[PDB]
Amino acid sequence: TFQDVASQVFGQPVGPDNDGTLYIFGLTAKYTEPEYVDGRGPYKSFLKMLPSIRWYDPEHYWTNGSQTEGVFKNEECVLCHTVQTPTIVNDWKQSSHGSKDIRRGIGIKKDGKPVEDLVGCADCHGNNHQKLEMPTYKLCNDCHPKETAEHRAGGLGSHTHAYTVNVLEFSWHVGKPAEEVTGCAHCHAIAENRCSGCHTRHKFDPAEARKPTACRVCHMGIDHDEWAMYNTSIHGALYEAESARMDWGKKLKKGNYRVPTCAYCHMQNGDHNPQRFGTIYSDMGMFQVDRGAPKHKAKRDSWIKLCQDCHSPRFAADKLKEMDAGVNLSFTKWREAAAVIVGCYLDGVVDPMPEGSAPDWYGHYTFSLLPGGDPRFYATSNLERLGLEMICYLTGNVYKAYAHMSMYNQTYGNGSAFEQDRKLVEIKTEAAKLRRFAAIEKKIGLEHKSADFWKHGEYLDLLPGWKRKPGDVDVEWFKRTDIPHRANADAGVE
Amino acid sequence: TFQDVASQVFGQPVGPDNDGTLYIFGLTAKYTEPEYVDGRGPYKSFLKMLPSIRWYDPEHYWTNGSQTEGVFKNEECVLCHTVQTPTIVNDWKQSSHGSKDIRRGIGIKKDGKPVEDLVGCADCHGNNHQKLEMPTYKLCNDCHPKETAEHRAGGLGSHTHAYTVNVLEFSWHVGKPAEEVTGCAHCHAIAENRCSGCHTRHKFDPAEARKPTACRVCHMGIDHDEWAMYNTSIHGALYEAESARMDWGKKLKKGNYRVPTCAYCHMQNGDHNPQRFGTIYSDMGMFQVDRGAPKHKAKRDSWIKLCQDCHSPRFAADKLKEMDAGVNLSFTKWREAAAVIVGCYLDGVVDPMPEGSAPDWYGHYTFSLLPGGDPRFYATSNLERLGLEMICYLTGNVYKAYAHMSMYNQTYGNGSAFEQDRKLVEIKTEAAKLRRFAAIEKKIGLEHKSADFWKHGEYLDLLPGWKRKPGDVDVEWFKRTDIPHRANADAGVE
Amino acid sequence: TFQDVASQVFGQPVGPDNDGTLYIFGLTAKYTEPEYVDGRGPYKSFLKMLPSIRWYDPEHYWTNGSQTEGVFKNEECVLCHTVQTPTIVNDWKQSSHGSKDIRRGIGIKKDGKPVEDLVGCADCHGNNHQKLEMPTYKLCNDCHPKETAEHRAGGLGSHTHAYTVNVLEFSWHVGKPAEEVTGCAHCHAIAENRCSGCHTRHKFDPAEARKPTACRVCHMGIDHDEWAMYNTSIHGALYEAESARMDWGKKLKKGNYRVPTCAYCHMQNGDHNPQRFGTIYSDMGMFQVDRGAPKHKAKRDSWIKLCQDCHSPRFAADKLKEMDAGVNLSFTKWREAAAVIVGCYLDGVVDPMPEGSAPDWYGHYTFSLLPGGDPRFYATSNLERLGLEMICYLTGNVYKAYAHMSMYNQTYGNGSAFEQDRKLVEIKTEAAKLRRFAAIEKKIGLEHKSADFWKHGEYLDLLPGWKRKPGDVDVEWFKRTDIPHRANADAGVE
Ligand code: HEC
Ligand code: HEC
Ligand code: HEC
Ligand code: HEC
Ligand code: HEC
Ligand code: HEC
Ligand code: HEC
Ligand code: HEC
Ligand code: HEC
Ligand code: HEC
Ligand code: HEC
Ligand code: HEC
Ligand code: HEC
Repeated sequence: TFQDVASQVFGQPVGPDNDGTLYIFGLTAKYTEPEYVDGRGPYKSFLKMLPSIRWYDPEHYWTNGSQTEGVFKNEECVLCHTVQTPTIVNDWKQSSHGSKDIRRGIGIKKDGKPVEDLVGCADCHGNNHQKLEMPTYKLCNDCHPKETAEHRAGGLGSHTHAYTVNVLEFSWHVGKPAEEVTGCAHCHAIAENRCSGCHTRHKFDPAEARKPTACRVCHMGIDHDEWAMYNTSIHGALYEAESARMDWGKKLKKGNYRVPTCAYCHMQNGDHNPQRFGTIYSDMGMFQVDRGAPKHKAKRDSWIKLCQDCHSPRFAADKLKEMDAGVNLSFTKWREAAAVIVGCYLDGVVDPMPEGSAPDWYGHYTFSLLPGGDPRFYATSNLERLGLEMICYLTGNVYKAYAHMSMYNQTYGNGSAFEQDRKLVEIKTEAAKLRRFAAIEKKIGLEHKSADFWKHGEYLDLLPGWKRKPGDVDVEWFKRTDIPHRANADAGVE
Repeated sequence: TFQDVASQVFGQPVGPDNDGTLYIFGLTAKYTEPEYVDGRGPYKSFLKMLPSIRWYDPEHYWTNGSQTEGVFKNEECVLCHTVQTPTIVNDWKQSSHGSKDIRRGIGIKKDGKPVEDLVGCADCHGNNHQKLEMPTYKLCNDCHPKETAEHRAGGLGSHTHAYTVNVLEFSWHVGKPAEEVTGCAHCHAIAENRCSGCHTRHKFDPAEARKPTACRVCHMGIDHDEWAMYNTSIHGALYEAESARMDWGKKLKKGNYRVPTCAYCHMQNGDHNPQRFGTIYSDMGMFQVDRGAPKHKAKRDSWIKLCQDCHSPRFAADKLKEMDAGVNLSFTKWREAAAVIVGCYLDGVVDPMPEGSAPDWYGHYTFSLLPGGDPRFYATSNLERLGLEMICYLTGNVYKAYAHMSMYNQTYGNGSAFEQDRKLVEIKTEAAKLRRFAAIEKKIGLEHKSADFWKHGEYLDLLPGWKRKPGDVDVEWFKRTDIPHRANADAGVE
Repeated sequence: TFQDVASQVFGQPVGPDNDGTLYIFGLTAKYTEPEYVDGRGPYKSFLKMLPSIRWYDPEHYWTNGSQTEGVFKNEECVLCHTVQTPTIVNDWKQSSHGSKDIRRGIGIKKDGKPVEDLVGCADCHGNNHQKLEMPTYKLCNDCHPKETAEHRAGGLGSHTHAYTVNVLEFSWHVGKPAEEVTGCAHCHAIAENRCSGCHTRHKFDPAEARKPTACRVCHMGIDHDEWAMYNTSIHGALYEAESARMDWGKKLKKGNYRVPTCAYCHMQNGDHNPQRFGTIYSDMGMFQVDRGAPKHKAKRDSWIKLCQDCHSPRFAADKLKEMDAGVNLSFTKWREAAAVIVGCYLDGVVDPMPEGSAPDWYGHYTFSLLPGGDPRFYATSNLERLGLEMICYLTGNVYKAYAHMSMYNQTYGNGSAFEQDRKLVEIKTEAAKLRRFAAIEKKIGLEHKSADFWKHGEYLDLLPGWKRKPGDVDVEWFKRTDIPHRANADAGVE
């Protein structure tokens, strides 16, 4: 093994990664599995989670783990936790739940009756310290049914199904070791199962939720993303300029704000179903659609009217037309790139071919840009990786750059037209190299066999694609009509 | 076509991109041209703009597009727009134009007479709602001649000619479909034609203009740029630390600020010609010049004295000498890279050679690093792309990192020495691959022909290089002496 | 030369880079050495510094350079500098040193006696303007012995030895021209030799030092780093949300803060030896260690208790276990990558082989991933560069992403699992190309010789590896036991 050789060269014994030894460049450590619990969803036969899933899907995983015993009153919760977890108490004392002086007389009710007392630690977590509860939106619904019903009103691609569908059914999550993608589970699960993603516990302050910081921890990246798209627009620059002195205590409403934030435009008038204002779900802009077409007029008009809070509607209309035009141009480059990549596959010059790689997460040796394949950036060919990057990392983000008025990210920036250009050159470069090698090998009669490292290795060998077998899919999950579903190749049903 | 094949594989009909259909990965959609208007400048015979250029070059493109009819008084503008575009009115009411209580008695005059009344919507836009005006600096000049004259005093590479010259004459803009580069036109045109780039409409607040946020929406990137260079210096960190509590109402003046901002150093004492403090124009640091040489002493001394607002002049002098030294070292790596790239061209081993690519925007098949060629990151070879990245994205930004005291971006960061190192390896890697292929093909007698995808494709076919013909340049534009010009290969004149 | 040819093509004379000429793309300029002074440390025989090192290692390099003569009283320092360097005086007047009204009666003493007077310019810099002093922590120790002793209590990898060891002994610094790495010397030297890195001169405000801005100018990057890791966690988002209105005047203490900052967690209770709270030094996470192993329990428990200021200890424990699991998974990908890269070397297919490159900074032609080699991103093969990037830029930062609770940077972001994936594909791609070339060349009988540009060039020729000779190491430095040392190949001792 690599570890055995490295052990003799660097003079450090081989051992398990988890024993506490400081391994020199990690060279002689052997991978050990962390403790797992079973994952939920249609791939439950092999999907794993780390036990810390208890906090994010508590209905299915939460158990008692406290060493403190007793049945306590609310005031006892506060007195002790003032010493034991002081900031939780400080947050709670600065919240409407724990302070009547900041209440606005909203008219909150539980079981038809007004909630006039403080809402304490015990009211949300329980009175028995050995049977403490870790809540979800189901608790909040007792007293905030409107916000909860909206939070639960989204379709696929919204907070509503972020975890239940888009973690448990998603290829990139199910195809990887659980501990590699813990952050995916939690980011998506906080969005779905909690009410603290925007207004954090334990202050639960709406003023905090109106700030772009309420969204950007999740809405960033693929490198750049809507955070960078917003922050590099003039709206984002004005947010930075005015944040410290503007009145964040004002409701999200026409005329209450000079500078628009994520919440202002997407949680219009406090609507807790922010997805619904979108024209149409486009798989993060990977699917091409002209939002200015006659069939989408009601949606376009609604956006124009939102912009009219602070602008001429003609100006707004022009800007959204620039989006449509910019998006349509961006897809010519993706189609150019796709032709080159698929062309290489049809000619059999891709190295490795699907047969030379580890099997995909379905357990098949299928080209990733075919229907039934798994588009990905890992455990695949360079050509396939670059293709996925073109469509996901770049083409989708061009739409986001136009949607958020980032002149820079539309053009020179990350996720831009010019990044698409450069990626197209990279793809053509790979393709050209592949074709020059194949042409030479053909002519001189060399029989090329793709290297073993495309197929086997310490990480590649951990992939679940190796252990897929017939009948390992819970197709009853996919038969459910109460949630939407991803169109996975092994779904087994409609 | 690609669309036809994809249509049969994915089961979605081919169609135009603009009909509103949600196209699966955009695979079966066909590119349609957006509505265009003719562009201005020396390439007016084929340059196009989207119609939204009306807002940014209104003198040449603005037309009535309102549905509201009438001739109104100022107070009528305000009453109705309070409902129709509330934030504009709120901004205006919080501006000196719309509120006497915040005026400073500057002594503003129009046609020799003092402006003592409110300056309302009608005073800037007109009284007739069917003949509304969209202004430029020409309006502001009526009452603010000093600021306007300075705004118009810059040379090439300043706000003064950002659009008129550096959009309308620039290869990367004229060589691309209009809708791909809308953001370029607007970013550059806002800088040139407007007075709202730093102090935004409709508050027009100088305190806002003093903040780095007044500059960073435009002065960012190539990936990193002067924003990142400033933000990652100790000055930038202190700006973030002190922004919320410092007094931004103070004039840009020696002793009024602890933390220097872009405006402080470049709009010294409120000068609206920020380019003039620069030692010399260097094409964004792509041209090498030692700013510490005896011939530039007056400029260096002026910078040292600016720094002396808050520092020892000896310290400042040392720091600017570090810039000079760091810059000069950076150019050894670019010259190393250029030798390798040009060497490959001279040996004819570049794939594709210029003849194998689409023609450049001049309509020629010329190597991009020759005089008369078009240095670019798109529609070119990987080797040429990497070269352009070395000089533009990296070498120029090394200067910016030193100029703005970013220890990190000088060394490990984006646009740094170490990024130059890595790019040099990438260039040598490409060169080495090209030479190994050519050596093999020579010896075995394979006649390599560069792939068709370097030349043709859905995006490449839209490029204006294909439709260039003799006599399509307005050389009278280039003959103008009232504006500077870019030294374009097809200029036809001096 | 390149310059001579370029001179004839572009029509600009060859000349020295430093004469002030504006060189077109820098093509015809010739590199000149800047003025140097000798560097300190074990490579003093050839290590150079720019003379500006005077400010950062003043004990060894500071000299008089003032034109102002006289012996002055404190009040005279202030009166004149109010005109000459106004912000220094403004800072000083707003500091406890210069204003009794903001003193807290800490009980500061010098030579056993209470310091009750103002501490003026002369008290820190001297009274004679021709013998002015540029201080280090040695000055501050006179009145602040506790903070200084802690600042000096760190081991290797802390502020305490940042410059003395990790600049003067480090391969990447000693192997490069001085002016390329000025920023390295200063960043590391400010951390070691000064007391102004966090609370800047001349205000020396602890409230400023508590902010993340006190750390991020140095603690950023390798592209992303702990700044990005912190800023993209929910803690970082809350810092941005609350910074403008929170009370930064509160001591770093349990219950004084809702949002934790770098200082809060690493300078626990004002401890000026922030390294000591770390479990173990791991060379920036390049060495693999399971911080959750039984042997590290005291450290893990201490972190859990720190988190318990604001959280359940069970939650904190789970989060740190996610770190351990995530880190261990990350090292499988590095070991996979290392096997591929070393495998290529063992098979002799790396282009260039070490013999085809310039010598490393030791003066040897050694493969960079061997013991005694120099792991690097510059002046090496693409395969070796990509390897260094995998372990340093990526694998180390995965640990940082988990340590700072950045769900995004653990997974999709910079320095993440998915970036590791992509880098692994890049490495395998390079390896596969190298093996396909070698297999062809073998079969057709082509004797490949690696290109000259891997070995010689304008930058490569400046490297100190060329001028290394026996007996050029000051091994007495490495024999010192009062400082730690790097395990350099040419150390000559234990
Ligand atoms: C009833 C028993 C409650 C439950 C369970 C939860 N909340 Fe609540 N909430 C409650 C009251 C009586 C109040 C004050 C209403 C008033 O008249 O002002 C609140 C208020 C909030 C708000 C607004 C906070 C503010 O504006 O400062 C938030 C955002 C909020 N509550 C959130 C919230 C969440 C996420 C809950 C589940 C975990 C939750 N509440 C439960 C009553 C009750
Ligand atoms: C971000 C996407 C949010 C999520 C997820 C949740 N809330 Fe929210 N909340 C959000 C903002 C931006 C605001 C202010 C909106 C406004 O109109 O300005 C709020 C407000 C609240 C309130 C106060 C309502 C009141 O009448 O003033 C409550 C009670 C509240 N939110 C409840 C709540 C619950 C129960 C949620 C999950 C189950 C929840 N919110 C999620 C931001 C977002
Ligand atoms: C108003 C000025 C906006 C602000 C400020 C923010 N966004 Fe936005 N977003 C805006 C529009 C007009 C669009 C296009 C919608 C269309 O149907 O035309 C978008 C789109 C997005 C999306 C995707 C929505 C989808 O495709 O349906 C997301 C996820 C998104 N926006 C998020 C986002 C965040 C987090 C913001 C702050 C950082 C933000 N937006 C600001 C308009 C506005
Ligand atoms: C929070 C820090 C995120 C992490 C970690 C990952 N995802 Fe994500 N995801 C996030 C956002 C805000 C978006 C919405 C973008 C929008 O414009 O819609 C997404 C979207 C997805 C999707 C949809 C993909 C598609 O079909 O278009 C999927 C299925 C998804 N995310 C899953 C997922 C998983 C499991 C990840 C790691 C394996 C991953 N995401 C990381 C936020 C975040
Ligand atoms: C005369 C008819 C005006 C025209 C046309 C424009 N402005 Fe003006 N401006 C005008 C007055 C009377 C004032 C107040 C002067 C006073 O005594 O304080 C101003 C002020 C400004 C300022 C400063 C704002 C402030 O400090 O709060 C700005 C930055 C400004 N004006 C900008 C500006 C621009 C960009 C214009 C063109 C679009 C413009 N003004 C036109 C009078 C008149
Ligand atoms: C950024 C590059 C700017 C552009 C473009 C314009 N202005 Fe400006 N303006 C700028 C700043 C940083 C400040 C404050 C400078 C200071 O001394 O502190 C200002 C100020 C104004 C003022 C007020 C002048 C007064 O006497 O107090 C006015 C009237 C104004 N600016 C006018 C103006 C006009 C007409 C411009 C374009 C035609 C314009 N500014 C552009 C920042 C920048
Ligand atoms: C003073 C401390 C500065 C601050 C703060 C900002 N910049 Fe700067 N800039 C500074 C100098 C000393 C230099 C070099 C000028 C030379 O002649 O020596 C620069 C250079 C630039 C440039 C290029 C100018 C040119 O080449 O002539 C630009 C475009 C620039 N600076 C922009 C910029 C911005 C937008 C800033 C804030 C984000 C900023 N600078 C801060 C000094 C100072
Ligand atoms: C605003 C978001 C920008 C976008 C979009 C683009 N450009 Fe730009 N440009 C911008 C800045 C602030 C700078 C000045 C940098 C400095 O140090 O001088 C520039 C510079 C240019 C130049 C000069 C190039 C040279 O010869 O050195 C050109 C000709 C130019 N910019 C044109 C241009 C076009 C048309 C773009 C898209 C096709 C592009 N820029 C994008 C700001 C921004
Ligand atoms: C001790 C408490 C000091 C007092 C009181 C003053 N200065 Fe200072 N200064 C001090 C140190 C530790 C340093 C070295 C840099 C660092 O950050 O550690 C300095 C440096 C200077 C400089 C040179 C650097 C610069 O920014 O230009 C000068 C010109 C200087 N200080 C001036 C000076 C004046 C005039 C003072 C009285 C108002 C003064 N200093 C007080 C620490 C101390
Ligand atoms: C004695 C002669 C001093 C020397 C030399 C330095 N400092 Fe000092 N410092 C001194 C006093 C009398 C005070 C005020 C104590 C009080 O009772 O409040 C201070 C205070 C500071 C602090 C705290 C500042 C504050 O809270 O606002 C800082 C951070 C500080 N001093 C830093 C510092 C540094 C870095 C020095 C070396 C360059 C230094 N001091 C020297 C007395 C003396
Ligand atoms: C960042 C890593 C720092 C360095 C390097 C130095 N100091 Fe510091 N200092 C730091 C912070 C975050 C704080 C506040 C800590 C708190 O408990 O909240 C301080 C505080 C000071 C004080 C005030 C102590 C008092 O009793 O209130 C002084 C006098 C001070 N620091 C001195 C000092 C000196 C002499 C240092 C270098 C020699 C130094 N500090 C370095 C941040 C950091
Ligand atoms: C508490 C919530 C933290 C905040 C806020 C910051 N960091 Fe941190 N850091 C934290 C821990 C629990 C760890 C792992 C330590 C271990 O032994 O378990 C880290 C680690 C780092 C490191 C490396 C330390 C080492 O390996 O021993 C550095 C250099 C670091 N942290 C820096 C850093 C900075 C600059 C921060 C703000 C931007 C920051 N940390 C915030 C916990 C906490
Ligand atoms: C400030 C802007 C930096 C620059 C410039 C460079 N380094 Fe650095 N370095 C910095 C930080 C905050 C860290 C600590 C990270 C942690 O988690 O420990 C480091 C670390 C190093 C090390 C340790 C490498 C190892 O053996 O693991 C070395 C030897 C080092 N830095 C040296 C160094 C040199 C000389 C650089 C340029 C040649 C370089 N660093 C740049 C901060 C910064």
